[PDB]
Order: sequence, then C-alpha cells, then structure tokens
Amino acid sequence: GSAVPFHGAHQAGIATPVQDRLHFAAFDVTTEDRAAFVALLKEWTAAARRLTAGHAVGEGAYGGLPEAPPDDTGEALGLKPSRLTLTIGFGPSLFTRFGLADLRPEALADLPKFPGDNLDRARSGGDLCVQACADDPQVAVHAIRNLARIGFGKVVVRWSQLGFGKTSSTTPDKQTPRNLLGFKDGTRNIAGTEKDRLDRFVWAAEKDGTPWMTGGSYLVARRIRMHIETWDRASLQEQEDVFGRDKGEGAPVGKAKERDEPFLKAMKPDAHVRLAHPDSNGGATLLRRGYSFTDGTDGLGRLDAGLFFLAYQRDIRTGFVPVQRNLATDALNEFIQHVGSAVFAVPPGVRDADDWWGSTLF
Amino acid sequence: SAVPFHGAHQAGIATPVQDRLHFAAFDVTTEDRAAFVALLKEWTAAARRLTAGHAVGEGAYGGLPEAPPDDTGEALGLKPSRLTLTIGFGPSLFTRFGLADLRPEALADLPKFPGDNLDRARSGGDLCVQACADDPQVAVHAIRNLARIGFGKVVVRWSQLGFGKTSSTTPDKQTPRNLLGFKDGTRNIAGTEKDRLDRFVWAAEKDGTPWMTGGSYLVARRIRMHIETWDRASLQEQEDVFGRDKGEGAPVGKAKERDEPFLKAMKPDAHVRLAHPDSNGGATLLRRGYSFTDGTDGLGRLDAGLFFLAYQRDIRTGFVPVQRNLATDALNEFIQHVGSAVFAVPPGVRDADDWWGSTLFG
Ligand code: HEM
Ligand code: HEM
Repeated sequence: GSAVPFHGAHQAGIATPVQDRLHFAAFDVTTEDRAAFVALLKEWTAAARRLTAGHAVGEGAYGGLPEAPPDDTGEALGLKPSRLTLTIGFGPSLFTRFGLADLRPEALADLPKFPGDNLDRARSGGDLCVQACADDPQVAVHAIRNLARIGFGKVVVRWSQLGFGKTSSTTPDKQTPRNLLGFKDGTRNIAGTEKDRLDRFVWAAEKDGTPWMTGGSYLVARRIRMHIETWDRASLQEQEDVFGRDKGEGAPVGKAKERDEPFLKAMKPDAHVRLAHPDSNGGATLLRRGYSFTDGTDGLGRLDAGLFFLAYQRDIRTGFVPVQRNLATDALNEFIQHVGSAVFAVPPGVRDADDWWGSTLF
Repeated sequence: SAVPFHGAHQAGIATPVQDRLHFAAFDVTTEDRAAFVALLKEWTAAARRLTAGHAVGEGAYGGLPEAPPDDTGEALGLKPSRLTLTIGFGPSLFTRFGLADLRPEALADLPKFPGDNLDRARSGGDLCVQACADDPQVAVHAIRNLARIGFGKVVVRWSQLGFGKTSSTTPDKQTPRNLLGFKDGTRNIAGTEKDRLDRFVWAAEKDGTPWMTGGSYLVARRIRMHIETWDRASLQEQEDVFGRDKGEGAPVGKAKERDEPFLKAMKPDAHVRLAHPDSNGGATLLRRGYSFTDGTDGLGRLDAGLFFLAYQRDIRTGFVPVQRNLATDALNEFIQHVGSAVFAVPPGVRDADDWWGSTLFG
C-alpha cells in the first residue's frame, strides 16, 4: 500500500520492485507549439507527484465549484498509493517536432524487422508513453485517465495495454511469478539492489554520447501473442525442452533449484534460455519488466493470451537487438508471435519539486 | 483464504465479494447428452481442486514426460485466493439434449431496451462460468483449464475480466467506487441477509421449476461508460445524475453514505430514484458486478465501464422491471449497454459425489 518515492536521479518504475498491475499508454502529440508542450510536461509532473502519493490531482475530486468539472475524476478516492509509479518515455517520432531532430539519441534505435513479426501499426509506435504500474488496477487506470484528460488538445492516446499480472522480477528474494505458459519468468534478471549491473546495463551514462539522457534508460515494448492451443497440447518434455528449465521448480535442466546457475551445454541448442543468456550474446544483459494480458476471445472459440514484454537497457543496439536477433532459431517461436512494437527514450529522474519530466531535453 | 465449494447453493453469489473476476460464456458443440454430462462431472472434479488451490488432474508437472500436463501450471505457487466458480445455463442450452420443456419460466428472454447497442458476439452463450478470486491469475487459470478440459465439447464464446477493490490495501467495509468515481454498492442485498436472499435471490421449489430450487437467475450486461464525456460534466451534473453526492455518497439532503434516501429530494430521473425498490413495486436485486477497463478504442477513448451482474429469484420480477424503469435515467447520456446474457444458475454441489447440473440432467 506504501508510496514509492517519485523524485530521484532515475525515474521510478524500472529498478523498483515489480508491482502487480500495469496500464501502459502510448500517446501521439497533436500540438506544434513547443511552449504548450513544455507546459503540459510541467502540469503532468505536478499531477504525478500527487498521484504517486495517493492524493487527488489539482484541487481535488469534490468540494469545488458545483458548476465546474472536478479536477480529479475521483475513482481513486480512499485508496492507498499502492506502489504507483509513473514512468514517461519519448518515442523516435517525437524528435520530428519542436526542433528536436538533432537531440534524438543514437541509442534510440529503430528496430529491424525480425522473422515472424506481424506488427499491427495501430498498436505500435507512439510519440510518448506513460507506464503506470501499481498493485491496484483502479489506481493505475485513474492515473492514466487523469493524465490523458490534462493533456486533452495537446496529446491523444494512440494505443494502450493493460497487464493483469506481472511476469517479471527485480526482487530475487521474493517468489518469481509465472507467465501463461506456466513457467517462472524473471529468475535471471537484474535486481534493483544490483547497482553495479544497473549502471553497466540499464542507465545511460554521459559518455554514451547524449548528455540529456544521462540517468535515463531505453525501453522496448513488444506485444506478444501466445498460441496457447498449440502450447497446451505439447508434452511436458517438449515444454521443458523449449526453455531449458523444468516447469515445477524452474531449475536449469539437470539441476535442483531455481537459482542454480544454468549449464547451457545441457540444454537443447534452440532452447530459449540458452539463446537469450548473456553468455550467448557477448554479455548483452536486459532488465525485463513485462506483464501478462488477455484481451477477450480470439473469435475462434479460444481465450486470447499474451505477454506484454518490456525491456530496459542502456542502449537498444547492445541490449534487445542482439538478444532478439539470436532468438531467430528459438524453439519458443513455434508458440508466439510478436504483434506490436515500440521503442522509447526514458529520460532521467525528476530531481526535486522544482524539476519536471523532460527538463533535460527541453 | 478459501471459500467452501460444496453447499446447498453455489458459492460466488452470497459469499464475500472477491477482488477480481474472469467471466466466460461458452457455446456447446456436442449434440450428445451423455458426452455433455461427462463433461459436467469432469468440470466439477476440476472445480473442487481449483477452489482448494490444487492443480487439476494429476497436476502441472511430474507426470509422464511424453504427455501434456493435466494442469497448465500458471497458478503454481499461488494461494486459493477465495476462488469461487459458479456455473450457469443459458436459454439456448435448452434447445439441446431434449431439454426444451425444462427451461424455467423465470429464465426469461430480455426485451429490447431503449438505447441498447448489443454486440451479438459478446452476448448470449449456452453456459457461463463466473470465476471470482482475489488474484486475477487464479481466476484466469481456472477459466483456461476448464476451457481446455472441455475442448471438443465447448468453445469460449466471449470472456470478460473485471476488478473491484484490492483487499490487501482497502478495508473490507469500504464501499468500492465505480469508474465514474461514485461509491457503488451502498444499498444492495448483503450475503449476511439470509431472509432477503430467500425472498429476492434464491429460486424456491414452489416457483415452478423443481430442478432450480436453491439456484438463482443471472443477468449480465456489459455497460460501456462514456468516460471522456462524463469527465467534462460539472460536479453538480454528476451528483444530480445519481441523487447522491460524490465525496461521501450520501443521498441528497442527508449527511452519511448509509443514511436512507429521501427519494423526493432527488431529481425525477436520478438513477437512485429510478432504481430504488420503492419505485419498482418492491423489486430488489443482488448486484455483484465488477468494473472493467479493456484498453482504448480506435478513437483513443477508454474502453471501460461496469460489467453488471445481478442475481435474482426471477428475471421477470428483478432485472426487467428495474431496467425498464431506467428508460429515462439521467445516467443514460453517459452509458451504453453493449453486451447481454441471461443464465439459470443451478443449485449447489451438495457433497463430493454430486456434480454441476445433476438436478437438471438427473
Ligand atoms: C512470450 C514470450 C516469452 C516467454 C514466455 C519467455 C519466457 C522465459 C522464461 C520461462 C525464462 C527463464 C526464467 C528467467 O530467467 O526469466 C526466460 C528467460 C529469459 N528471457 Fe524470455 N520469454 C519470452 C520472451 C523473451 C524475449 C522477447 C526476450 C528478449 C528479446 C527474452 C529474454 C530472456 C532473457 C534475457 C532471459 C534470461 C536468460 C538468462 O540469462 O538465463 N525473452 N524467458
Ligand atoms: C454503468 C452503469 C451503472 C452505474 C455506474 C450505476 C451506479 C450506481 C450508483 C452509484 C448507485 C448508488 C449507490 C448504491 O446504492 O449502489 C446505484 C444504485 C443502484 N443501481 Fe445502479 N448503476 C449502473 C447500472 C445499473 C443497472 C443496469 C441497474 C439495474 C437494472 C442498476 C440498479 C441499481 C440499484 C437497484 C441501485 C440501488 C438503489 C437503491 O435501492 O437505493 N444500476 N447504481
């Protein structure tokens, strides 16, 4: 129920312990006025400080002028902060506006086409994003709703994704959650306590070439549909061979315990863990922070199921891209399809009460 | 921790309201009564395991490597989470298996109501399973595994996830707010009110359909809210729509949420005034709905609302009169009914040898 501090050198919602729920929204910008956009970032920052402490935005949800709409939509009244974090990112397309073209980071790379991609353009891209994570879904929806309302006339929602449950871990001392394939997902991640690994693999450094991004990170989002009919008729051995870990304990093949270190040569050559492991990718390491989704039925008699994959890294070119390229032969590809994609530059943190989202850029 | 599965009544109606919902409607594909009965028995066996926090069948792992696991595994390590599984039978089921003369008269087809915009794909269904739990993954796991067990005999027609409160951080007594920011549930039938349940919720033998004794009738309505239009309404307009204030949820002219309403102080077309039993010849409902937020539609608007569930002793004397009286509701400007289904919810599974539907199939 507690609040996660909002201010810091880094934005919260990355290294932070992974909360139970996600509401992710991508927005397109509809104003050409730089000053108006800056004003929105400041207003959004002010709102975020209230929301993340469990307070209503503006002058509140009620008790104002009867003839005016309330400043806060009211559906989070009486709720705790619920570990809400709000993380903003800027997409490549943003840099075509406001005279920003020369400030686009080289590390904000467009992704290549990957074999098997079937990307829906409507649910891909975006000028900016807000990742809202919280333990209470109502708290997360309220946050995104109120930001969108404040932004009316300057930004529009392009696409959104709700995640009903986490499939990631930044806290190895707590139970690793399972994805909808039934396997633990998050065992070998980066922990929020691993400051050296965060500095090496997640946070942008000044020397990386883009000073305004120092202390920020880069985010890849992939919406991945799972072929659960196909998966559910596979044998136990086939499922375990796909990953290289057993299903019950999630230990590497041959070993007893989840957190025993993988011995890669015992896995099949196309096993997901073997292909994705840093040692298979010149050391490339990611912070994975995704969530599961189900968006109804597929109209063919089955549940829709997927995983909204989020990865944070210091450079897209040295993080997601090499690892995904190495998954071209993954045995898991038989059971998944990537159907949405976006990348974002996640700026540094809001340092104090006078700072604002995007201040280093603008 | 858990809710007993066996009883004179199915759990999930009068038992404590859990934080999360996964509701699925199924269509039956077999014409073979014996095959359907066999399914109902297998589903009951699975429900007994699921509601106790155990995997279905021989488990999620540790069986023959060359066989698919009996349970898909995504709830391993989770708690029972107060899971309840409540089955119901739609009118269309009664056109199969020689059942036409056993359709209860209380299982009435709904009339067309003014402003209905029903999506046929998200309406109807031969059967439903209401899965309620505090952990959405427990609920989803239940539905996914029942659907898998039934594959070849049933298909999933439509599915809806929902949420109420988050009990870890929100006190049990506190009325949840809906997504319009109003407290929702103040004047309802509570599960403690045994005589009101007998009067208004449970079917009795003398009502005309003996197999339904101890069951109930369910109306489901997927009700979209026009969030962005609502949020532009003044505070006074919002309060006028309901007849209660937004902050406290007290009836107009009263001080406290639970103060009894004085209906004449409310506007004639205020929702509470139109819906109140006194305005409907005493008609009283058990509401057990959940909020939903599915994402954003093509115009960038929030696809959100109330998945309305009402239980009643007879649809003709519960939902139908009350919804008819809402023809002129001030709330209609801000909502649209977009899915509908009705179900007969059979009596409880009495003991370990009983099975869902046994009073109907014999
Ligand atoms: C639906 C899609 C996916 C599923 C179901 C999945 C599942 C898994 C599982 C079960 C593990 C082992 C436990 C763990 O260490 O977390 C794992 C590990 C991992 N996955 Fe995936 N994964 C998916 C997609 C991806 C993608 C798209 C990437 C990157 C492009 C990726 C990168 C990794 C990495 C880096 C590891 C850790 C390997 C190691 O260092 O041991 N995964 N995944
Ligand atoms: C999105 C749609 C709806 C919303 C947002 C909504 C909201 C509310 C709110 C805020 C209250 C007052 C607090 C309470 O006593 O629960 C209420 C009461 C009530 N609603 Fe609705 N409602 C909706 C749809 C319906 C429908 C479809 C029906 C029935 C056909 C219904 C029947 C009732 C009843 C019976 C009451 C209690 C009235 C009383 O006895 O005081 N509502 N609703």
